Amino acid sequence: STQVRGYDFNRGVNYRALLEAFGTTGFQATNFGRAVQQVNAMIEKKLEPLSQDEDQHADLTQSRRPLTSCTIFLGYTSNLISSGIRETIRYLVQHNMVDVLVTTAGGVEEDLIKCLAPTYLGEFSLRGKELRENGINRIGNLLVPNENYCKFEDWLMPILDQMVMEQNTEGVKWTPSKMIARLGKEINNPESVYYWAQKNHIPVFSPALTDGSLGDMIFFHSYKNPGLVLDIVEDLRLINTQAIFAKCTGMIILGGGVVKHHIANANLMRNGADYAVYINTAQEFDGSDSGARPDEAVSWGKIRVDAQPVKVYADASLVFPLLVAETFAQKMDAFM
Amino acid sequence: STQVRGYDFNRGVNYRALLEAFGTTGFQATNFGRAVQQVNAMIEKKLEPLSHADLTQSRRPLTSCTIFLGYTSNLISSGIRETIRYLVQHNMVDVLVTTAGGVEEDLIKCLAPTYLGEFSLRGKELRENGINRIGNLLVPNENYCKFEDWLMPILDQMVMEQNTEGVKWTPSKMIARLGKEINNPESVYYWAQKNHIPVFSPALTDGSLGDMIFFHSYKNPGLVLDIVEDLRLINTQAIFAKCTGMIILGGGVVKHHIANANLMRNGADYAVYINTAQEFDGSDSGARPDEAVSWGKIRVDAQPVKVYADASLVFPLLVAETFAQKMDAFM
Amino acid sequence: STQVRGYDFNRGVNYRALLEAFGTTGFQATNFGRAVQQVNAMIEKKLEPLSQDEDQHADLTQSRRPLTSCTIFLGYTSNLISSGIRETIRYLVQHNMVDVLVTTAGGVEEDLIKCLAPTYLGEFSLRGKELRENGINRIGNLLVPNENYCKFEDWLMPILDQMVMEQNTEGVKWTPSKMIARLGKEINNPESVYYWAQKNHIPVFSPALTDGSLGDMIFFHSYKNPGLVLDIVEDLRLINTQAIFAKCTGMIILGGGVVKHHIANANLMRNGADYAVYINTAQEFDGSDSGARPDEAVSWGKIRVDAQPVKVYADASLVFPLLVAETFAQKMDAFM
Amino acid sequence: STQVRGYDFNRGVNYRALLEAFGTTGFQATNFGRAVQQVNAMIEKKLEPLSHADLTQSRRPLTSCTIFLGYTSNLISSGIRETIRYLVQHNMVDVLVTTAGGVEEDLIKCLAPTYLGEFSLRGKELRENGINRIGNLLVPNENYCKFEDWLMPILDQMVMEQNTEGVKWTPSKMIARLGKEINNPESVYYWAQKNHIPVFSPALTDGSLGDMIFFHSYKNPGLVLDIVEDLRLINTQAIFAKCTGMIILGGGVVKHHIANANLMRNGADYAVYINTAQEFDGSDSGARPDEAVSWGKIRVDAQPVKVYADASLVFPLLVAETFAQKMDAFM
Repeated sequence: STQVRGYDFNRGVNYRALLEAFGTTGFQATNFGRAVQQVNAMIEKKLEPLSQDEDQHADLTQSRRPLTSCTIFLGYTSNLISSGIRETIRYLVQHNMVDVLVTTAGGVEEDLIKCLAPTYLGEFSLRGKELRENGINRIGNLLVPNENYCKFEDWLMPILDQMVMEQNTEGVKWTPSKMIARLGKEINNPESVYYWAQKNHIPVFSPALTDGSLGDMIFFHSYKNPGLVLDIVEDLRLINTQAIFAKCTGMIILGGGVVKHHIANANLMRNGADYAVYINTAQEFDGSDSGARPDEAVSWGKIRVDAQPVKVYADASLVFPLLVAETFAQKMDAFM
Repeated sequence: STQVRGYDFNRGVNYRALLEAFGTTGFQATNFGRAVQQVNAMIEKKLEPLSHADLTQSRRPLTSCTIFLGYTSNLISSGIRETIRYLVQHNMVDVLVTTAGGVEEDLIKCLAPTYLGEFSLRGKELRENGINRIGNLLVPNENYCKFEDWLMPILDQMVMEQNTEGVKWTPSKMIARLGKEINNPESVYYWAQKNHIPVFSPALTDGSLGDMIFFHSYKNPGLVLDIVEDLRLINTQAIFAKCTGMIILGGGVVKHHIANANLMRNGADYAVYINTAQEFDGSDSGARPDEAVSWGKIRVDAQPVKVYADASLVFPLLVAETFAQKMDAFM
Repeated sequence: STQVRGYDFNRGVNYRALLEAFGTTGFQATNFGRAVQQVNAMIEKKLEPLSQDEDQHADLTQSRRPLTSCTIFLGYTSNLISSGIRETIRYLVQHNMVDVLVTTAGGVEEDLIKCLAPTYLGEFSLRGKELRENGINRIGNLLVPNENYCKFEDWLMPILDQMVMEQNTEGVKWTPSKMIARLGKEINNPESVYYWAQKNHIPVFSPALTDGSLGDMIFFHSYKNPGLVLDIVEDLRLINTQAIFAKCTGMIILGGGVVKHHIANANLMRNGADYAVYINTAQEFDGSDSGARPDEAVSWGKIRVDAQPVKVYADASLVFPLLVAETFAQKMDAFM
Repeated sequence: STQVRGYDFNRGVNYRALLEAFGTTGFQATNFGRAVQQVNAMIEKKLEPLSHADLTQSRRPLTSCTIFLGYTSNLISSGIRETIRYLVQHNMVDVLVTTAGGVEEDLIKCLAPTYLGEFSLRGKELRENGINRIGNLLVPNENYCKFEDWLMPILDQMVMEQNTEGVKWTPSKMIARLGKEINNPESVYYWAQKNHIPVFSPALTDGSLGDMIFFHSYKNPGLVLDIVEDLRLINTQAIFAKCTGMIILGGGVVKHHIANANLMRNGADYAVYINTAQEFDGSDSGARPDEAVSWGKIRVDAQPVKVYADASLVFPLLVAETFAQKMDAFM
């Protein structure tokens, strides 16, 4: 039995003690503390060695990524890549702290575009008419100029030319994950999430990669240079194989939609994730998968019955940097 | 202005008058009334006489308003499946967009039913009894066994047709085929293929159909689903429309993909959203329609509406006051 | 076991069948159907006769209201009285369909003001600066002119003069419920909820009655005519007594805050309500009473363990007229 | 302007820098940064030297900014009780507004603790074991038995003082007395009465304290709690302030009552809201600060901020970056 007690600022501003006191504060502060515990459990498992038997089984994929004792799936929605959480995610990928990424089309393209031009702070209440007249697009309380996509087009079209040529003359069979790896290699910029992902052999899955500006540009490109194919079936085999041959898995899911469902569905193939943390603001009452509690996924076998999953009901822009500070960042030396 | 006033039950109960009174009741009741007006504007425009197939690569004839209907998977698990099936059966909408679950659960419902449960049922006990929870709904594991048995011979034919008849499969082409195969008038996708209403679902692998494709590929390798051609197909539906309307139930890719197609024509002329998402986390799912105006996904002169509500409650009422009143004009 | 099935519009627009089909539609449509059942259970109980023994016990209050077999508490927030749901509530009170009202200060004063001047439709996005400059106040997507409160002041001050005189010369001991009854008698208008409540001996509780325009006016009035006292302790005895000596109770609670907690707390005094329907958009995750599920109240004894309470997660402006259409309005003849 | 950029953990972990980076991270992180700026503006104004007691009927000296702090009952059940107690202990705010639960649970915590539980615990089992649920917190029935035993002799004295010493009780006067009686430095209300910080709670009867007053009145009749004099007291705090700031955690009466007092001076100069309510149902709880601007509850030249978040997460971080940095100036 654990008593409720908040941090006592008469002790001064001891930030580490303040964060640890969330666990006994109640409501979503307590869920934050539980999330720290769950993520630290994933990390402690990941750093355990593989036994001979575990190594044999985990080695049964054609993946270049070194084996570890816990394969961590990180999912996030496009808005988080527009936000400063892009830097948080890039750090984790840079230092091989996660093993598989899942995101939406916007979550791919906006990382690359940020290497060409920035996103700016705005306000939620800015009116669309006046923004449109000024060539400014709104993302929550963030703003991106139209010219950002012009720059993206100039950068991307010559790459699409090469990809079509490689498909038609060198037998390349493109999928979303293969395309994302190539784009990360091309951007060649250490501020990019996808640069680090391809450098570190972290695959990125995005089965609806066409739903955004990258798709727009493939669309226009296809009328002058037709025939590019992105197969989603091979990518399904690839993500599912990462779950099936994992020793243990953890899911860290920021937001809802496909990123949440696709990571969870991959883990159904192994009979469930061993660890899981959700951070989102969706609610269960409309029946949506996005708003379902982790315990819904337990009924399906997407999360193991003996797991202790956690959902933090909060905007991940507030919580995720704090979570990383208390978990992965404390074990940085082990990942270097 | 317009004064607030609710329905007066001293009149007795006339349901049409009760629904009409929502417009002057305030808060989301007023937004419901606004949504009725917008959908009726879409319908009236669609019924205006017109004075294409090679640029769209579609056999569907153009009308004066191309209506895109998008909905999330949970709504197909719900009774709203019947509402959507009605609209598609009578050719009242032109393009469907849904998630993988929104395809497969319509087909599975032709094989076995979904049941009522409760949100609070615990996962451990359900899993031990072979029952999967979908909100306050329940589906037995056996539903997916029946789906597997039904689907595997169709996948065999699809691979054979790809490799020897030159078929280039995409999600929309697969969904048309599955609707033809299920051959059941309770099915949304049966009616969609019969009426040449395309269905787009770029992440069609993210669900049980994906599971089945995956398992099948180790018995019969080689199936390819291309998403690029499907982007061309949906985008050209918007580009060559005379007018467009968007009716979007929920968030995620169904919302973004319909709106992105309409960005290609510099915006939809009419738009109604029904969902429970909120803007404050910056998500596209939760964004107000006026965010889409800044992008050009909705025209500046449009009068879009969002109803903040569970569509299981609101969408049947909306259909009752719009499409179902115009049933004669659609025959 | 009940199968999911929605209304089939191939049958035509049969509105009663459409509403009944909510029960098998799922998510909050199913909760709506469950709410119809719960409210119809309250009504069927209310119309049962009292046995000799039940009558003896129910008669143990000094209340003028006739005894029934189910005392129904109706709570609602101020915004709903600004909305058209004011008419829904007035109808129930007019026809003696509920027994006790609980609301906030705004929920009292805005009913009275609507008898003097209307509320208008606006938009949520209208900016406060320009509204303030034009003397217009915003309530969600509704609008009220400043002059509404000027009219209220002119109407109310002479009544406050009389109330102070009656306190000081006739020994009247005012409470919120006694004041609300007097204001309803004074407004003398069949469009008013509180007119009908006092005519029908339905008490209205509002322990924070001072938190609004009526309080503002009492405040100003007290400097020229000091000494008005509103005692909340006597009103606590009065509401609690209505629960303690009820044969059965039902709670219909629209929204959160004090109206929700005060009705539930009264029912703790009898060891719990027999029937309960909540309609609100609040969520549980921040720990608030407003967003708590009915099953939280079961732990306290505010709702009986054998009850089948229901929450509908929706804006009551959409749901409550539909609920009334399917329940109370179907038994109108019995209440006349 | 300002570019978006998050904290770079390649720097290591400096928590001050991490919190500062929220301002440029976007969405509610940006609103948190804005809230820090607004609260620091309140504090800096409060610390400006000044160049009252009869018109306010208060002994509390005026400062250059009168800060109203409002919070709901659940936050006193939570660990935020310690956060609030710290601010009141050091005289950092001037007026408190809370619900009945927000008074009684502070006092009860001096007699017995609240425990961690889970939101999903079922009411039947908890009730059978004499445990009451508050979100994911738990309190045994015995806590209220201890409260009763502690409170009944105090109520006896209060009635005696009303009837023979002319005391005219109101909620704020009762809350001051209960804080003096609990005589425990862990208590918010102990520190509030010691520092002459009034506490307003117009529906003080809506809770366990009400229960106890009710039961007590059948053993010792006659206690009166007047809410009208307390309206005069809170309103005059706003009317005669030099500047005001509002820090409001949650909704309901605590939010509306603080804002109504500030309407009396044609608006607060600074305002920060932290709550999870949404606007779409028209509720005051969910209204954006800009609704209060239309009424005159917030000045038009103010720069109010709402953080859409559970205050159990955000309020300790906010205090860490504002009041707790200025601790030396408050001594």
